[PDB]
Amino acid sequence: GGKVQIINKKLDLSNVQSKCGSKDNIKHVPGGGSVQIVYKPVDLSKVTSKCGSLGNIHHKPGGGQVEVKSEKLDFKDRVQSKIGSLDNITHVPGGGNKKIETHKLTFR
Amino acid sequence: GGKVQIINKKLDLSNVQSKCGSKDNIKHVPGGGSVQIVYKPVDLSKVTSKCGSLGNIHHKPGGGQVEVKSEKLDFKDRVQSKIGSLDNITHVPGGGNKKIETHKLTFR
Amino acid sequence: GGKVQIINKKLDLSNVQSKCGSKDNIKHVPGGGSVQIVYKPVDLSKVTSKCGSLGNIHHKPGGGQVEVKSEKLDFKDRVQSKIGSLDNITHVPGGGNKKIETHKLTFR
Amino acid sequence: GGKVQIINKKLDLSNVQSKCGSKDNIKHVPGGGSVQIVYKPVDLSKVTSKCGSLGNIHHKPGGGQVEVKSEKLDFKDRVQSKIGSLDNITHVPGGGNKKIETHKLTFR
Amino acid sequence: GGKVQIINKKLDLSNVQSKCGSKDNIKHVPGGGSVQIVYKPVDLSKVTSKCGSLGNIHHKPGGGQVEVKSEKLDFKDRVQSKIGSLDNITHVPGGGNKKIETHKLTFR
Repeated sequence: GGKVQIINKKLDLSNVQSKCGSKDNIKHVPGGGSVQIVYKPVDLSKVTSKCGSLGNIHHKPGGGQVEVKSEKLDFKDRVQSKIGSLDNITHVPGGGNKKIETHKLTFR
Repeated sequence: GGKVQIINKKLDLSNVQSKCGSKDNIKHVPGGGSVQIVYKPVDLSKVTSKCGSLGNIHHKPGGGQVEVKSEKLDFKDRVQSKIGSLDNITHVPGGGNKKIETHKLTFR
Repeated sequence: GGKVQIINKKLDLSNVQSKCGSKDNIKHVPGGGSVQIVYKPVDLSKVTSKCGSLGNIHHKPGGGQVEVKSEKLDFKDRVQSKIGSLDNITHVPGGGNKKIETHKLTFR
Repeated sequence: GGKVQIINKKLDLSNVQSKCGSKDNIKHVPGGGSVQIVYKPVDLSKVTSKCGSLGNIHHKPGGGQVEVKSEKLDFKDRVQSKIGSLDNITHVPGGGNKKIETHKLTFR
Repeated sequence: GGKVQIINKKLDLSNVQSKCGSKDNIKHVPGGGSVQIVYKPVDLSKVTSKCGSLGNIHHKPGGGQVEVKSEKLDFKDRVQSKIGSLDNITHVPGGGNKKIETHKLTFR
C-alpha cells in the first residue's frame, strides 16, 4: 500500500516577507487638446508568503487517474483611438513661465 | 491501503507578511479640451499569507478518477475613442504662469 | 482502506498579515470641455490570511469520481466614446496664473 | 473503509489581518462643459481571514460521484458616450487665478 | 464504513481582522453644463473573518451523487449618453479666482 510520513518537531520560523511595489499607475499626464487612455490590464500576479504550511494532501490510490490543470488566455481585442485634427493649441504644464503665445492668422 | 501521517509538534511561527503597493491608479490627468478614459482592468491577483495552514485533505481511493481545474479568459473587446477636431485651446495646468495667450484670426 | 492522520500539538503562530494598497482609483482629472470615463473593472482578486486553518476535508472512496473546477470569463464589450468638435476653450487647472486669454476671431 | 483523523491540541494563534485599501474611487473630476461617467464595475473580490478554521467536512463514500464547481462571466455590454460639439468654454478649477478670458467673435 | 474524527482541545485564538477600504465612491464631480452618471456596479465581494469555525458537515454515503455549484453572470447592458451641443460656458470650481469672462459675439 505504501506510506507517506512527515514529522515536524521544534520548528522556529520568523520574518517571512513578500512585497510588491506600486504598480500599474498612470500619473501626471497633461494633454494640450485631449487625452485618450485605454486602460485594460490583466492581472493574475501572486504575492504570497508561506511559512510552515503544506500543500493539498491527497490520498487517491487506484490507476487510470487523470489530473488536468489548464489556464487559457485569449486576446483578440480591437482598440482604436482616432483624432481628426488639432491646431492652435497652447499648453503650459510647467510653472513660472511668462509670455507664452500662439498665433494662427489666415487670409483666404 | 496506505497511510498519510503528518506530525506537527512545538512549532513557533511569526511575522508572515504579504504586501502589494497601490495599483491601477490614474492621477492628475488634465485635458485641455477633453479626456477620454476607457477603464477595464481584469484583476485575478492573489495577495496571500499562509502560516501553519494545510491544503485540502482528500481521501478518495479507487481508480478512474478525473480531476479537471480549468481557467479560461477570452478577450474580444472593441474599444473606439474618436474626436473629430480640436482647435484654439489654451491649457495651463501649471502654476504661477503669466501672459498665456492663444489667437486664431481668420479672414475668409 | 487507508488512513490520513494529522497531528497538531503546541503550535504558536502570530502576526500573519495580508495588505493590498489603494487600487482602481481615478483622481484629479479635469477636462477643459468634457470628460468621458467608461469605468468597468472586473475584480476577482483575493487578499487572504490563513493561520492554523485547513482546507476542505473529503472522505469519498470509490472509483469513477469526476471533479471539475472551471472559471470562464468572456469579454465581448463594445465601448465607443465620440466627440464631434471642440474649439475656443480656456482651461486653467493650475493655481496662481494671470492673464490667460483665448481668442477666436473669424470674418466670413 | 478508511479514516481521516485530525488532532489539534494546545494551539495559540493571534494577529491575523486582512486589509484592502480604498478602491474603485473617482474623485475630483471637473468638466468645463460636461462630465459623462459610465460606472459599471464587477466585484467578486475576497478579503478573508481564516484562523483555526476548517473547510467543509464531507463523508460521502461510493463511486460515480460528480462534483462540478463552475463560475461563468459573460460581458457583451454596449456603452456609447457621444457629444456633438463644444465651444467657447472657460474652465478654471484652479485657485487664485486672475484675468482668464475666452473670446469667440464671428462676422458672417 | 469509515470515520472522520476531528479533535480540538485547548485552542486560544484572537485578533482576527478583515477590513476593506471605502469603495465605489464618486466625489467632487462638477460639470460646467451637465453631469451624466450611469452608476451600475455589481458587487459580490466577500469580507469574511473565520476563527475556530468549521464548514458544512455532510454525511452522505452511497454512490451516484451529483454536486453542482454554478454561478453565472451575463451582461448585455446598453448604455447611451448623448449631448447635442454645448457652448458659451464659464465654469469656476476653483476658489479665489478673479475676472473670469467668456464672450460669444456673432454677427450674421
